Amino acid sequence: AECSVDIQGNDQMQFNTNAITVDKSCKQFTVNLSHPGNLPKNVMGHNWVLSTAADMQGVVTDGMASGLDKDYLKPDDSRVIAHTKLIGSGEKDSVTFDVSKLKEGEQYMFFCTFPGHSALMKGTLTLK
Ligand SMILES: [Cu+2]
Ligand SMILES: [Cu+2]
Repeated sequence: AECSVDIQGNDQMQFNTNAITVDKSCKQFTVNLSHPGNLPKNVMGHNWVLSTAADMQGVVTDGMASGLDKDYLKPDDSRVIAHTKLIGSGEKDSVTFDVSKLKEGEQYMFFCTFPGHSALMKGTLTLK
């Protein structure tokens, strides 16, 4: 029972991971994000943000409007279950969250909120 995952975000707006499965036995779950690209976060910044598939659009829409200084997230957005900070080339970050915030059945989606990235930088997350 692996309660963690390592993910990368490159210069071609791609996550090296497309689907995450969170085992029910896990009390917590950790995501380790890295950036193997060459570009800084102001132009190729990446974060790993988690929400229900149904809230993704709103989170992305509102986050992109909040600007860089706010890490492309609406301050105190209740639709955000968990998230890493926005990173650039050479940087990294990790996030751990309570698995009790997830439920069976329901589809979750991880994505980057940097302007336009969510088109390709997204994946699925499920509690199974
Ligand atoms: Cu990004
Ligand atoms: Cu439980």
